[PDB]
Amino acid sequence: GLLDGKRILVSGIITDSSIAFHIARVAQEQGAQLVLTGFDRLRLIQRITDRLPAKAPLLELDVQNEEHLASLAGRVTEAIGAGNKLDGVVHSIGFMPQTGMGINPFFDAPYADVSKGIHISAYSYASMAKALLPIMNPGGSIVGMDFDPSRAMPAYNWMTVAKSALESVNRFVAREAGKYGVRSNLVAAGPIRTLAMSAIVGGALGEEAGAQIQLLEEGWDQRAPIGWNMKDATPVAKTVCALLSDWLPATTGDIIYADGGAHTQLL
Amino acid sequence: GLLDGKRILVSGIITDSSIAFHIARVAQEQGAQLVLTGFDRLRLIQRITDRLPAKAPLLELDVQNEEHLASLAGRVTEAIGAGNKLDGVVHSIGFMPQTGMGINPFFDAPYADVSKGIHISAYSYASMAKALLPIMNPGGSIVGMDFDPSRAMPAYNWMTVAKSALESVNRFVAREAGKYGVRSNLVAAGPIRTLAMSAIVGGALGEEAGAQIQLLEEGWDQRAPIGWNMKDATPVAKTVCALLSDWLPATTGDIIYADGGAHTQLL
Amino acid sequence: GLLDGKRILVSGIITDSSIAFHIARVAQEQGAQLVLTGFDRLRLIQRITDRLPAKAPLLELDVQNEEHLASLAGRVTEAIGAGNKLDGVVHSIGFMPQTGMGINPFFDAPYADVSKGIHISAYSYASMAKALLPIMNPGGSIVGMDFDPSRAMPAYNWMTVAKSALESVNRFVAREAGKYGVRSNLVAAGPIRTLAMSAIVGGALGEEAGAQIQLLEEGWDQRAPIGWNMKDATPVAKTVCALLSDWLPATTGDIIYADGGAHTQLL
Amino acid sequence: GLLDGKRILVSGIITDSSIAFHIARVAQEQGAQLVLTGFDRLRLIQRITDRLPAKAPLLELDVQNEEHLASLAGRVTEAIGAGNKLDGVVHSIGFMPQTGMGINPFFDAPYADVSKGIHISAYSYASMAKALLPIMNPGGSIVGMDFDPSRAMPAYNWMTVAKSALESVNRFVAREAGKYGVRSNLVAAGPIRTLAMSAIVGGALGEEAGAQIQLLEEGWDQRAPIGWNMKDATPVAKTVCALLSDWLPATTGDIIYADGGAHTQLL
Ligand SMILES: NC(=O)c1ccc[n+]([C@@H]2O[C@H](COP(=O)([O-])OP(=O)(O)OC[C@H]3O[C@@H](n4cnc5c(N)ncnc54)[C@H](O)[C@@H]3O)[C@@H](O)[C@H]2O)c1
Ligand SMILES: NC(=O)c1ccc[n+]([C@@H]2O[C@H](COP(=O)([O-])OP(=O)(O)OC[C@H]3O[C@@H](n4cnc5c(N)ncnc54)[C@H](O)[C@@H]3O)[C@@H](O)[C@H]2O)c1
Ligand SMILES: NC(=O)c1ccc[n+]([C@@H]2O[C@H](COP(=O)([O-])OP(=O)(O)OC[C@H]3O[C@@H](n4cnc5c(N)ncnc54)[C@H](O)[C@@H]3O)[C@@H](O)[C@H]2O)c1
Ligand SMILES: NC(=O)c1ccc[n+]([C@@H]2O[C@H](COP(=O)([O-])OP(=O)(O)OC[C@H]3O[C@@H](n4cnc5c(N)ncnc54)[C@H](O)[C@@H]3O)[C@@H](O)[C@H]2O)c1
Ligand SMILES: O=C(O)c1ccccc1C(=O)c1ccc(Cl)c([N+](=O)[O-])c1
Ligand SMILES: O=C(O)c1ccccc1C(=O)c1ccc(Cl)c([N+](=O)[O-])c1
Ligand SMILES: O=C(O)c1ccccc1C(=O)c1ccc(Cl)c([N+](=O)[O-])c1
Ligand SMILES: O=C(O)c1ccccc1C(=O)c1ccc(Cl)c([N+](=O)[O-])c1
Repeated sequence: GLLDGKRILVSGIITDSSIAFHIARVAQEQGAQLVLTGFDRLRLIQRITDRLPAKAPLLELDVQNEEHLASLAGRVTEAIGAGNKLDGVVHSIGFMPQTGMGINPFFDAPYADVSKGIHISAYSYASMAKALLPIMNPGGSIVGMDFDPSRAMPAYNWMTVAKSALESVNRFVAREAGKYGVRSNLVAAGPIRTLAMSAIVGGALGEEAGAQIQLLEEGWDQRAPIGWNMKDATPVAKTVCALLSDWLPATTGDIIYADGGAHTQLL
Repeated sequence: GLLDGKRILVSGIITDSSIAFHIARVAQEQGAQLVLTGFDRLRLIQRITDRLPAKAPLLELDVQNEEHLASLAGRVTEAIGAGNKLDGVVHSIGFMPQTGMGINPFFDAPYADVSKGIHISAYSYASMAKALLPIMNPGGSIVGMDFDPSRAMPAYNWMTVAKSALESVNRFVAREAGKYGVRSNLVAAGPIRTLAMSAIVGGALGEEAGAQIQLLEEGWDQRAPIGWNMKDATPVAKTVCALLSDWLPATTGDIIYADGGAHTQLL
Repeated sequence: GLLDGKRILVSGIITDSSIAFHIARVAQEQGAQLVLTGFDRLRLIQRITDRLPAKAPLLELDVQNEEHLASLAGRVTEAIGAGNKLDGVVHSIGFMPQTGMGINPFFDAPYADVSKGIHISAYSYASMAKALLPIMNPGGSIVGMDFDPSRAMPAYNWMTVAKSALESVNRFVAREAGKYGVRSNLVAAGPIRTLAMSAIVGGALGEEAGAQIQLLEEGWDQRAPIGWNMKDATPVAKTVCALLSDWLPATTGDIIYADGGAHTQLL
Repeated sequence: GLLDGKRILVSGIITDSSIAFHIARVAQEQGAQLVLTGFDRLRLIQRITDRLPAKAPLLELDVQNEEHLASLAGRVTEAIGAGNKLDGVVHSIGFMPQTGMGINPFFDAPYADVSKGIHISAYSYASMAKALLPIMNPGGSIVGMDFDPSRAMPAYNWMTVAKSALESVNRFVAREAGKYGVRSNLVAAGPIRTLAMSAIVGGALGEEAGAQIQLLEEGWDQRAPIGWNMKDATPVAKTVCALLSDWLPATTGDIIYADGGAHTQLL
């Protein structure tokens, strides 16, 4: 197994189409022992993660809750056993209020909404690293999820801004994590048909926003030299496991693109 | 004059070493008629701007104040006369609480502090565009100030993250401004010895943070193929005026580097 | 005039749709005194440049001819008068044999053809700087023409590779030019309907290559927040003059995008 | 083994400090069956590769020799057996005449020398892909070696330009390779003390060029959040094997940085 013997925390499962669900499944297939964290609907999340190939302890973590973060390391150590540390951490968390995405005009998003989205989607990457680095082994790996924000696009709006912030946060987290012998990187994935994404294409955030996201998805597969299957998160999950493994040992502060090569092609 | 007949709003003057003070001076030398905006210390700012080559109306603008922003367009129109519109807008505004910069550990900045810094330094670029685009002429220009955040560095810490967000905001503001025939761009300047910068090098944010910023400044002049004079903001001011003029008419959503060429050289 | 009193060499005119023809016209409108260089068809080029607003001496320059390059500085000094130096140099030169572009498979371009294209399109930027820097004034400006090669695209093929090389060459030319007080930069233009470009869209390099270039042009105007008019080279010419002026005095080794903002937008 | 059962061609071994020697060693440790290619000194190369953990057939390949390239696929098939195809190809080849590197002035490199360096270092990546893609399996991987050329630097000079060209070539090779189900990527490594590199630091290309390269190496380890050991090529070799494996299945046309994170940090 690629991750045999490694102890890895995976955040961000909410449904069986969550990117983090497939990260967790592939990691377990590769021998990793997992600790899961979930937000708000913990009964639902437990029922979802019962379908993973192996049982895993589930801990509550709202990344806006300073008490959850202050206790997180101790709860993880209780789950994996005293004297054991984590080898990996997966941040697979995002949120932006509806005013910050969709046909809702970019200029009409109130800052309270934008600030909440940047808190959950970018600042919390630093929050989780702060909480967990003291219980991570040298040679460890922190990985977060990205959507390439280097160019503007329709509908993503303030979530794009939050991803630009996250990429910057990742480069500073790498500075801190390096003191522990730990790497920090992001995986920039192409579009994946999660439940939230399927709802947006169906028009949950306005019709023309849904139309624009559908055109974005089509252009992605067209641009990708090896194609892009938005219905299959496994290539993204394998890329996250590659970063969690010992096989990218000199990469940190960086972004790995699991997007079919689409960002390397103009058309 | 490069800006003869143009009506341009300039924010961000606080002392005579403010980058915006030199933007305003050069713009007036080139024939522009200015409206100035200032924050908090308006008595001080009026006394500072009395030294500009021409008189200019001074309006109060705290970019965190929704009432200031909601009234801004009407107060500008009163200042320049009904039936007149702006040709240019300069955003030269930044702030990050001390916990977000310096020797203060990156992980120890509370989100309330970071969110305030991102509000003032990044979100407000969209706020000012929202307020002022309805009173801007086609062919107009919005310019904001940037410090290249594409790589992490010592001490800049969460202000770097705010600049990463600002660059993303600029690309979305360009989308909105294009509907008005208006361009939006940032000038990424090299380090300039403002009062705040001089204080930081003197150790106001911790000794080793000051030591690191001094080493950053020295490397900048070394890297720049034409050199870099941190005591001279005029090259930055001229670059802002170039973007405010009609001579970069096909550039928008973009970043112009007024840094001596330092970002193009590794060493 | 933006360029009043400046002495500027402009290469690359071959027809009245040449980007360099419009660079020269705008520069003369702004008070510059020009020296022109032309390749192979000097009778044709003289007849074309007779239509510029002012007379200008025309010198022969094949950038693959070491004798033309070794004599160029002396011929320029003869044209502008002893004791006079150049303030500006415009490189607006490109060529790639047909095997290196179009439907002709990327793998089938022989290296002899590719090497000729890289010689004319990239190496010659260093050749011209070597020849002309000894007769350039401090504060001078060298500008070359670019087409953004950061992503692959259909048909451009090995010309894309040549532009990637040119961007690298520009950063090294900036190092050398800085010793003379001279800046070096590229303007990355959007697509312009030159005679060669019109022929390619008409299918001169294969039908599907023409189809792909037409789709590229359409997407460009769609992406550009201020639009893009491929029939109008004046915005590109003005951007070149901006770099030749004193108004971007701290930019070197760099690329200015005169593309409507298209490269800042995904769709 | 990470590469169990895979058949992989590895070019570029010349001494036991060659990056390709360590790529080959790690690949064999991970279960790959290798075919090696070598240039000019095949007796020497055979003696060097006798020290690899497993025997491997050695084929002659001068990438400037069209006859070597036209016969390469048939010689590989003979070596691995009819009906067998390659799963991986490693391009680890570079050369630039001395006039193109070191204290030798950038402007003094003759184009014949530069063209030879671009032939060997960049064009040959397309040449090898053209020769070998017809005998590669779907799911295969082509990997080449890069040194980040996005900024100019002392001494690397025209080799930097060749790497800029190589990055562009890689994006076009990805387009062709995708038709075969094959990925193409580069690994941008930090500095490694090969025999050639040790000689350059010792002054083989001029004293100040050696001084500048030594300062470059020191800054690299300083910048890298996890450090950088120029005496240890194993982290680079493991990264190449990661790309040769099935664990980065949605990455193509891309660059993976095995540099300690140095390129993500300003200082
Ligand atoms: N689906 C795509 O197209 C795509 C593409 C690239 C990147 N990503 C990224 O992957 C991450 C989310 O992935 P997803 O697509 O699997 O969607 P998802 O809805 O399945 O996952 C979002 C997760 O964020 C978690 N979350 C929200 N608020 C939280 C909080 N206060 N505390 C803790 N967790 C919280 C949700 O509970 C949920 O588990 C995000 O970073 C997203 O941007 C998604
Ligand atoms: N000095 C440098 O080295 C440097 C380099 C690159 C970019 N910049 C950028 O230039 C901008 C600030 O420039 P400066 O260096 O001239 O420093 P400065 O201290 O002279 O200007 C900062 C300005 O921000 C304004 N400001 C702060 N809070 C505000 C609010 N709530 N509402 C309105 N205005 C507010 C201040 O009043 C002040 O006028 C910033 O965007 C800064 O990041 C500076
Ligand atoms: N037209 C576009 O879409 C576009 C877009 C961006 C950049 N550019 C760039 O602008 C430059 C060429 O511009 P153009 O579009 O105006 O086409 P053009 O055909 O009008 O100009 C090409 C010029 O290259 C010159 N040239 C060719 N070989 C030469 C040699 N051996 N010595 C000296 N000169 C030689 C030609 O004589 C001709 O004057 C090129 O660098 C091109 O890549 C063009
Ligand atoms: N050593 C470093 O610091 C470093 C860093 C990043 C990337 N790289 C890259 O790794 C590759 C070379 O690696 P190295 O550092 O292991 O040096 P090396 O001297 O050990 O390898 C160079 C290889 O190029 C081969 N070669 C030269 N001409 C050839 C030809 N005509 N045909 C076939 N092969 C030819 C040599 O025979 C030799 O095997 C190059 O692409 C180099 O740029 C090196
Ligand atoms: O990114 C998120 O965290 C997110 C938050 C809420 C809803 C969906 C997403 C999401 O993953 C996403 C990915 C790509 C695109 Cl193109 C869009 N989009 O423009 O709608 C969304
Ligand atoms: O950027 C700002 O708005 C700002 C806010 C407060 C104090 C100074 C600055 C500032 O302009 C700045 C520029 C460059 C650098 Cl390197 C630093 N720094 O690291 O300290 C600061
Ligand atoms: O770039 C050149 O120098 C050039 C050489 C010969 C023919 C045309 C061009 C040219 O300018 C060009 C610009 C954009 C595009 Cl998209 C293409 N293209 O793909 O065909 C060509
Ligand atoms: O890159 C090559 O192929 C190469 C060719 C000949 C000699 C050494 C190298 C080489 O690998 C290299 C790597 C980094 C640096 Cl910084 C330098 N350098 O500036 O001398 C060389």
